[PDB]
Amino acid sequence: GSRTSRITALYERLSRDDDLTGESNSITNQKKYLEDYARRNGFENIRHFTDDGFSGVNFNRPGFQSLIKEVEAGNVETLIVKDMSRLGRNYLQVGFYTEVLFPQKNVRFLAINNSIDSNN
Repeated sequence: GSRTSRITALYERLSRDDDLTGESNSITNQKKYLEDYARRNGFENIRHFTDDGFSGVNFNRPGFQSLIKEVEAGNVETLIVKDMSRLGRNYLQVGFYTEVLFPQKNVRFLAINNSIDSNN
C-alpha cells in the first residue's frame, strides 16, 4: 500500500579455483559470513543471494538478478558483500549502482575485503 517492510541484500560468490581451502570453499559458509556481519551490524530482512557458476564480465547474474530485483522494486535498503570484487573493480558502473540505482531505497553498501567508499 504505502508503508511496509523492505529488505537487506546479502550477495555472495565463492570460487573453486582459489587456494583458500576451509570456509569460503563452498557457498553457505561465506553466506553465513556476511550474516555474522549484518547481525553484528543490525540489518533486517537479510536476504541471501547465492552464487553458482558466475560469469566474469560484470553484473546480471541469477542470484544477483534477485538481488537487483529487490533493488528495482525498492526493497534492498542495504547491500552486504564480501568485497567490491563481486560486482567488479569497475567503480564507474559499480558506483552507478550504489549512487544512482540504489538511492531509490537508500542503500548502505558493504565491501568486507576492500574500501567500499570510505576515506581511511
